[PDB]
Amino acid sequence: DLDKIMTKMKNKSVINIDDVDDEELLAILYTSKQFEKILKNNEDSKYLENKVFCSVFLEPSTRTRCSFDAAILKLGSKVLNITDMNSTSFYKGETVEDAFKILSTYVDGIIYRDPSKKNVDIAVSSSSKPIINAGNGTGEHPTQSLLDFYTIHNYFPFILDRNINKKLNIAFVGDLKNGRTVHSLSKLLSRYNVSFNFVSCKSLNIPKDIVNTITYNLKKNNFYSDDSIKYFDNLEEGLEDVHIIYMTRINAFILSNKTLENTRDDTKILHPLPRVNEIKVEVDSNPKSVYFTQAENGLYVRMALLYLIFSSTSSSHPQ
Amino acid sequence: DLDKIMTKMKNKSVINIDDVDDEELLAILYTSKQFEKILKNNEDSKYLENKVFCSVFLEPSTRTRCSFDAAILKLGSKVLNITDMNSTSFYKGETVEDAFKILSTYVDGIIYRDPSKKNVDIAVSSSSKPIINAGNGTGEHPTQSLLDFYTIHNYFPFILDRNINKKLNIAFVGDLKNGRTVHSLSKLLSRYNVSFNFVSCKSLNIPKDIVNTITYNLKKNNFYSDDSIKYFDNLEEGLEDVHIIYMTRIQKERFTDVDEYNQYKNAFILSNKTLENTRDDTKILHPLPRVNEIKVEVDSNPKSVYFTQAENGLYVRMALLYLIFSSTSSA
Amino acid sequence: DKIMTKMKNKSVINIDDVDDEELLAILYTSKQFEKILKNNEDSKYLENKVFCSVFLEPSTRTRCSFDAAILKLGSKVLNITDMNSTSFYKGETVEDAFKILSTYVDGIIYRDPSKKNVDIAVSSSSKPIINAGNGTGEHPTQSLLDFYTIHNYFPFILDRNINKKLNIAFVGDLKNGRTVHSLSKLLSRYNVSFNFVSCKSLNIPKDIVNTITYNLKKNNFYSDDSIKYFDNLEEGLEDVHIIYMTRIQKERNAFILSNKTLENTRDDTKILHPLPRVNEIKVEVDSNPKSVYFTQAENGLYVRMALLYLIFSSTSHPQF
Ligand SMILES: CC(C)(C)OC(=O)Nc1sc(-c2ccccc2)cc1C(=O)NCCO
Repeated sequence: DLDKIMTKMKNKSVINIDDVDDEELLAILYTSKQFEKILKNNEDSKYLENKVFCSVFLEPSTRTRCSFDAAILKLGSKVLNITDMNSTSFYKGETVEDAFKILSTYVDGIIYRDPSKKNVDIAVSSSSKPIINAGNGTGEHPTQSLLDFYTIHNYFPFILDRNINKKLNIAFVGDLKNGRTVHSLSKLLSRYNVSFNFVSCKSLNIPKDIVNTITYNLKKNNFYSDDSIKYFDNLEEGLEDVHIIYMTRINAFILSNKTLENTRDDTKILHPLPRVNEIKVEVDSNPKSVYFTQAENGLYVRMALLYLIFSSTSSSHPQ
Repeated sequence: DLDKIMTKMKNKSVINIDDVDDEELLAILYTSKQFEKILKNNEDSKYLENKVFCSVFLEPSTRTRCSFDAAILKLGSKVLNITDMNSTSFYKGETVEDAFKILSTYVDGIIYRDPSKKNVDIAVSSSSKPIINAGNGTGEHPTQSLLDFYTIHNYFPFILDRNINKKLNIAFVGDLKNGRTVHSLSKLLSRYNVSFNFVSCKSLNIPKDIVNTITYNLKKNNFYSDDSIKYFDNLEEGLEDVHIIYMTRIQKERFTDVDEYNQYKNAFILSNKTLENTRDDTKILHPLPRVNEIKVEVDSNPKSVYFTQAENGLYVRMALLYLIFSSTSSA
Repeated sequence: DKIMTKMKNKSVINIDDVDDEELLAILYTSKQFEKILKNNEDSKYLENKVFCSVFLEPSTRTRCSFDAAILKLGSKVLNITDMNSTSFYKGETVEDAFKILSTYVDGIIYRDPSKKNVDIAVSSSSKPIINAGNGTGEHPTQSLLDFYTIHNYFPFILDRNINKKLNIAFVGDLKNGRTVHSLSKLLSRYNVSFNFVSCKSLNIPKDIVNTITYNLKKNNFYSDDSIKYFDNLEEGLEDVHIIYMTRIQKERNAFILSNKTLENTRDDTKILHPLPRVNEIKVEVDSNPKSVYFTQAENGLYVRMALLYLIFSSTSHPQF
């Protein structure tokens, strides 16, 4: 019931993927799809005009910031930017609480990226306007989790069915210790009938805190077993019967056409990007690779999220 | 008569607060109030669409620039920004006169902030388009003066009456030497029936050039007396029978070194304790940011309005853009 | 409308990417925008588009020019700015960066001192790119607005009439002035004669004289009065319809234009300069009705709007 769920999402801050429930995730995935088709058919997309937002990027994060700016502009709204700056030069004197209390009186909402853990939680306390977390230094990056999930759902829409018979399996590969992109998606995936293969070098294993959240969430839905989670130190074994391969950022695990010879027919490769050697150019040509569609889907998910939070009357729903 | 006054203000450059006369101040205050209500009642605010402005900020001044950006965008216009730059890296050796002659052919108006005194005066000579000064070195910051005045007028609308019997008293507290925010507002307030209490440390007293402008302006309106201006070095006396307390910034970079800053940054800290012996109706202003001047405890105190003040900048900057750039007689 | 259909989704990198018919559409459209704007008419002929402006060197005048064009057409733009090749491309391939960026937006305005980077950007981008300047000297929009200016005062450059020939003096640093090279290339397609005025070790490169010579021959306009070389203004500024003065960049004077040095030029001569100036042209000359370097800079808005409109329209033509 889009309209029940829209009323509930109106003026919601999105900081953590756990701020988004079952019903909300469904509206986001249904709305993101409507924006994918509207844009792909070159139709009018101005479903959120008359908003003025502030984008605050206190670390270099060009790809994410351009993603949000494009979302806002394609919806027909305007944005004022703070950019190419850091915590100390932005907040010259000033308490984060004063800066957000004032900033939030000029605009309808704020997109905030800040390496500081604390600063985003203060910004939410202090802001009279909704804030969307664009990434901080606890690894909260909800929009990346949501667009990772949207990608996977398009190839395997039975993840949403919670079907004891239809289980999805995924390999996370590379640096699982620091890959906060893995942690955030794991958290979201484990809400569903999903199995995990953690492929790493020893001193970059998945943290225990994360194994525990997966284990807790799989048990809540009666999908936990001894084949819920498995750990490999090599691709050959690790890439076995997996519907998704998700490669992390920063040798041990370079994806090549050779190393994809014994994967499922239907397997799809994700990567939050940028890459460096993790995935060889040769793989871009391989029909299993979808990391570029994934990045593209960021636009449709960020538009859907802005639409669902900031729409006023909302009557003329996306079609 | 907003129609007569709007025709007169169309294409006006606003550089100093003395560019703004009686009638114009009234239009600005009346228009700013209309934008306060429009925004507070979630109505359409796109009263100035199809304009394209350049915002040129050649010093870090993020809060003022965001204020102007929001004003322009909420009016339904567009803006190209120059930002995170300084005079020499922008001009790369080109005359300010050539740069503004060219820039002003691409856009409808320019918002200009530059620490250089001279640069803004030249920009106005050379520009074929109206300029709003968003702050320069000489202390001219007309939009801060206008939003300071708008705030005060909302709580004490009899400043506008020039009634011999209804007089407003204001304490400016802190750094009155370098607080160019005090000098600009003093200049505007003294046009009216106002009395001043300058509260400072000795080596941060108000300059005499400013006392003389106040004195001259109060005489012109037959409001001068020897209780027009009083000087205190302490809050107890200084905050006595005053309708407004205006607290200034303490800016470390106006001080020979760190040691001079600290010996003055905590001379006058406003607390709930130090507001015991003020009028019931007194209101606290601060152009912000604060650092210690005002204890968080005071934010909860109904006398504090420094956050409303900051908020009012959006309404005053929208009003001023609308009055200068709109092509038509409407509201 | 024939020419617009053909230009739709074109990348413009080099002035040689623009042909006879395309140059005519650009000149006709740029004039439509000049009149619309000068008469304060609605100019929103390209709404609902979203561009990315990527400027990986400080180039304020050109960047603001394109941003103003995009906004006056009624479209939106997200800016990357005050960044320099290595800090953008944190360590990422130019090909990945453009493959992704081009999925968010309708078109990209790209300035980058790297030669290579712009060519990679065009290979990788699923969207049209307009080159706003690179470090081979390609700057098509500057050539287009230089040509538009000249055409306004001497519209017989377009006629290719053996009897109506235009003569132009390029003055200053002809070696490095890649603004001269780009315009020379475009002018020589027409019935034009060239006077290169310089100090010896800043003469025009031979590669450029050869392109002029080739293009004049192709149209049967070449002769031994096609190109002439002076080391002084007196001779060099002889019977020339256009004087184009160059920048002198001290990272790499002899010819100051004054009212004195313009006394024995044609009555109809017009002075261009891509700007900024320093001493090349005395402020006294601004008052002289021959000077048009400020109209030239102004015409950048009309030409950049025309070019955006001709490429990005997907759809009542621009009228007065
Ligand atoms: C209100 C008044 C003080 C009169 O004007 C401004 O808004 N101008 C200024 S300058 C400034 C500042 C802060 C610390 C160190 C140096 C300069 C604060 C702001 C500002 O706008 N924000 C700067 C945020 O980085």
